[PDB]
Amino acid sequence: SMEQDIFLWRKETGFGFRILGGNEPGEPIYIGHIVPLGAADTDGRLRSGDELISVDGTPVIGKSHQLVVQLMQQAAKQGHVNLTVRQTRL
Repeated sequence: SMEQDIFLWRKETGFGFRILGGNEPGEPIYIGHIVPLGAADTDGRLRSGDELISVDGTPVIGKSHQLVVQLMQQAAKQGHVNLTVRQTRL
């Protein structure tokens, strides 16, 4: 894999992706379910299984999903997000 930045404008339906892991610090955080026809799906770049490493410049590596909860709460509020993910070369 390799690190990629993915900026998404929020839609009325949201960003359209779920998260897995980071249940405790040190447990890796991954992109889970991507909502069909949602913002992430339509953009096309984000994939389930991509490892999340930062949100809007804030590193989430080794951190709790609770930090991501906070970061995505703000991402909702501002109506956009910039995700750094490790992605599979296709």
